[PDB]
Amino acid sequence: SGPVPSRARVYTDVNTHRPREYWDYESHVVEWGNQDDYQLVRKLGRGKYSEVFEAINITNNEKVVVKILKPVKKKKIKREIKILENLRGGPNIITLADIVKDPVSRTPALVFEHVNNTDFKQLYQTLTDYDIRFYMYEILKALDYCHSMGIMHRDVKPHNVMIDHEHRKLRLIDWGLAEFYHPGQEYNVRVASRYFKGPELLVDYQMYDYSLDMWSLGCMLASMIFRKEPFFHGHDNYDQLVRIAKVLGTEDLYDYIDKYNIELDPRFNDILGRHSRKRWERFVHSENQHLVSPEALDFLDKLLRYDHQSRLTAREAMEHPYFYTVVKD
Ligand SMILES: Cc1ccc(N/C=C2\C(=O)CCc3c2oc2c(Cl)c(Cl)c(O)cc32)cc1
Repeated sequence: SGPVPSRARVYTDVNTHRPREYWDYESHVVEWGNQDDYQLVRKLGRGKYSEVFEAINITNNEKVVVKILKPVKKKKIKREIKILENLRGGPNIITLADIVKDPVSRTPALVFEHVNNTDFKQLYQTLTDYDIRFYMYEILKALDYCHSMGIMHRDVKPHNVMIDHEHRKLRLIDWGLAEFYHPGQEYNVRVASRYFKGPELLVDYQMYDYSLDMWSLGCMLASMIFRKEPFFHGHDNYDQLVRIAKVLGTEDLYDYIDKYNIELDPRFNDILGRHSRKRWERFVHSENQHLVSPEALDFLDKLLRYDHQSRLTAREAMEHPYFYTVVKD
């Protein structure tokens, strides 16, 4: 009969109550700036869909970041632009400051506020228990905001969380995979980085929602408090689900696919095995025990669940006792 449908348990119908133009990004008209306002300083990184540069606004000597988009699809470029404009001003959302036409690539170049980011490989080795809770709360503010605005990020990972640790500033970046949530819509499962893909993606269940980001966030939390980055270190997309199953167990995985009438890829028949769920104390050792608390493990347990409908929402996560000790603004 096919898979059972699913829908978000929060912010379900936010987009159908909005003007069509809010989410119909294919009809958006880009307002262009002057590309010669910015001088490229150095390349910061390259990805599948863009190259990113540190730059200077030569009109005021202000440092910015320029993201030159690769030619991809008028849809995906307009999608990222529309989402960045819809979310601009939200808590810990990276601010899109300008859009110009790059003369070399002949594609849009997005100009962002500059964040003096600490490399996450280096930064995660120094985070205290309080820092992890503090920055997790800051990420949750960004996630609840974009979810409340009908948008899922779909690429939550350490690389996409810029942190100025000297000034304790955090920004959620790279909205190139973000998408508007429409109930009943089937989405491409080829999103997120492998280590942060939710089980819904790994079992090819397309009717997912905001809760995908909360799984990715749980993967980040596990890597931080246990000091193992990434936590689920699969060699490919299939081994990725096996890695998750060796921790969460196979019985809850089969209950998950049974509930949604999902059929597993038969390739898993010879590699999945039979695994009990593990208690989190197995991953606690003398080198990370100062980052682990009963509150942290309860919170992690409520994020890392196979059933996307059972995971904490971002708002619910901010209510968790794990954050009782964090001073809020
Ligand atoms: C490989 C690859 C693909 C896509 C992306 N997209 C990056 C960014 C944005 O989408 C938001 C702005 C922003 C981006 O990267 C930044 C970095 Cl690295 C620093 Cl340091 C910063 O201050 C700001 C940003 C980056 C890298």
